[PDB]
Amino acid sequence: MIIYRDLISHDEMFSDIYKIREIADGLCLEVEGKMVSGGITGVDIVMNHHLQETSFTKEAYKKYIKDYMKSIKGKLEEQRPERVKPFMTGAAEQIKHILANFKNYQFFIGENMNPDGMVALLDYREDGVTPYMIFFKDGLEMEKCLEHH
Amino acid sequence: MIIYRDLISHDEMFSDIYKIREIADGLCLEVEGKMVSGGITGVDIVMNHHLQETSFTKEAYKKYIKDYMKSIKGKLEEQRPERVKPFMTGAAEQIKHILANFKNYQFFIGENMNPDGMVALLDYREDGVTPYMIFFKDGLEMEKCLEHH
Repeated sequence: MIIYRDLISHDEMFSDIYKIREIADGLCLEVEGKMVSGGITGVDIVMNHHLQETSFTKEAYKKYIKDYMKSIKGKLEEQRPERVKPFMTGAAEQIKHILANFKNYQFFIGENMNPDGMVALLDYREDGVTPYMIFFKDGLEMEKCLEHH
Repeated sequence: MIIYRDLISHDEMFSDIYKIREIADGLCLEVEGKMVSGGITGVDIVMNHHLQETSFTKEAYKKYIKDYMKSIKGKLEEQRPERVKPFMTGAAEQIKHILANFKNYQFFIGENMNPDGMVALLDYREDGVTPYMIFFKDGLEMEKCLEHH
């Protein structure tokens, strides 16, 4: 299995039990979930990794995402400088889209709700039933769990 | 995350995203799943780890489980001899129950369908909707995936 963790908060965000693909020129990972009927109707990604639904006002989100982008920029400068300009430019466009469509998404954070961690988006496919979630790829750290005996 | 793999086949059987408890005096792990409606109705454990439904006749199963018990006994003799008698005695009782209730379970094997690997059982809770699966604990190997940076 491969575990995808929030770079900043260390919370596990998802794993490769889901269909995953890169979107937005490598800026984002799209993670397709399943609707669960057993117990309480919900999105398996959210239940499985204990993601917490969150809310905020646009002014709060603007303050948060500016600091988040700074944190990721500093990590990319230190470790992968070739990603700094694509991330800053691509993320700015994604963030403008989010703010223009703000009431149309649900927002989730890792189980431990660290304010400096990543906020992920939940949307549904055009079939109205299939959920999927969007994450900043530069804000994730992979752990490969392949029988490190 | 913690990954539970078939000792013998190496296939991943489940992980600790599910509710897990020990049953039958430590002989078995019980793994509670969720029903999934998105796409094709099924049990998330089965879909997530690509478990394969299997069938057989009682005579085939009797031949298989006798060899499987031998394989696990040999592993316990070599590595955990204090488990040999509890496993052989406890498994014999579980197997008699399975054979007496043979048409009432669904049987699953790991993704790669190794004939020497573990066969897991799928049942439903008394609510008729909540699935759960039963595995021999002595036939599993844990991998702890906890940020081995």
